[PDB]
Amino acid sequence: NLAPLPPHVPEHLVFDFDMYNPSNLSAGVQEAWAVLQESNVPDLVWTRCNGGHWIATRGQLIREAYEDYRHFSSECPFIPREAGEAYDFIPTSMDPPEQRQFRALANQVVGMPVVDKLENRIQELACSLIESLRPQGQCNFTEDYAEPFPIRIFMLLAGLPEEDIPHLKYLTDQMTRPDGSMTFAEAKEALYDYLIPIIEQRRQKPGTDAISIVANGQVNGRPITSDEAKRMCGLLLVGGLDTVVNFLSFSMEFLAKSPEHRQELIERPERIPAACEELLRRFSLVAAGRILTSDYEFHGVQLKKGDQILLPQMLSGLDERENACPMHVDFSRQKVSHTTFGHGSHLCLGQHLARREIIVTLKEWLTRIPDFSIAPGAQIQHKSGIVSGVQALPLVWDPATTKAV
Ligand code: HEM
Ligand SMILES: CC1(C)[C@@H]2CC[C@@]1(C)C(=O)C2
Ligand SMILES: [K+]
Repeated sequence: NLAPLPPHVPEHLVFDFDMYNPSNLSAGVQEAWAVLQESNVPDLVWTRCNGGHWIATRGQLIREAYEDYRHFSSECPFIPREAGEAYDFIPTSMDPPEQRQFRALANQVVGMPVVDKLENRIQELACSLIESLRPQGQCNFTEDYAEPFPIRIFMLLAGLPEEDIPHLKYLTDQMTRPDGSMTFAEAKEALYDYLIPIIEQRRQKPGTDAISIVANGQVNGRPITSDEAKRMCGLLLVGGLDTVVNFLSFSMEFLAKSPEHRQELIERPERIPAACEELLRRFSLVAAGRILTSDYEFHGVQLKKGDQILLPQMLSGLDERENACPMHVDFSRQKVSHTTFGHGSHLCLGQHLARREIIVTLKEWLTRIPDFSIAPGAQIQHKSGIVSGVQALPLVWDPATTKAV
């Protein structure tokens, strides 16, 4: 369970936080992680859980370390070590300088130009899914919307059949919130087993889908290899199937529990983009990290080459030193500070797609189902990992209070 303490780590920095099962999980996952920001907890701690690793607990350190790729490398970006070692996606397992040439290609398939004209289809799917639920007066939000909306958009973009979703979603989840049945390496290899033949098919016969574009792409003017294409497409699948999917459920759970915030967005719909940003701060959900490239003293702590450091994207915006009353949701917050989409050279490329999906969801849901609540007697359970989420979100409403557009 707890790994032996390395010789260079002092006892007074030991805080045995378990990122895959944090002790305060029942309070909400963000709340469970925020225990690391109680006043008695140092800026940088060592946990003996999950093989042993550092955790930066404050936005200042998280930001600094994400900027300093020379000391803090993306070569091994996940805890536990076996996962970070097996992780070879592109561009996320690379540091500058080599990383950068791959970002332009990834931008061609998930960047703003692609969003801007997926626009209509995103809007259409949100409206159709929500209208189908509306007269029922209930739904299981995770399965009925949070999954199918972003995942079907991604499968469309990638030119992949919707009947492949259960398999691909299972595999993706083993990389972020493993159930124990597969190691990271096994889940990754299964994803590659799916992708390799499709990549060769689309290098032989190119389409207009994201996989064809990556597979036939150029990287700073030279052809991408089949291997590189596979390593990029693996990442695109995880972003498509396990990011927005979880975030929408945190947001909708909050709106179900806060009628005042629902009413604010109904009355002042122009605030929806700002609300999206504030929700991205409050219900931030990613916790990746880096590996030390050399011995390095950082904020008075001796780190050794090979040490892993968890740098939770989630924590920066929850830090009271970045945002006053950080657990409070304020759509009028003037400077919404967060690192929800990362920081430094690996800033999320999917963020424009994510914001569109969020904003469309908020607008189109509140237009049709302005009044809803958590199902009677339900206690909402979160789950923690590289990406955190919501296990189930049963919602109810009176259909008489809804509106078919
Ligand atoms: C709420 C939704 C999302 C969040 C919170 C999120 C978060 C992040 C974070 C924290 C990173 C940086 C990881 C690191 O520094 O090691 C990242 C990178 C990336 N994300 Fe997102 N992501 C989201 C949605 C998406 C989607 C929908 C896609 C595409 C379908 C996507 C594609 C990417 C790509 C390609 C990178 C790699 C950038 C690089 O390594 O240079 N993301 N994301
Ligand atoms: C940390 C991430 C959210 C980012 C996009 C998908 C993800 C799980 C990665 O492997 C990089
Ligand atoms: K690796």
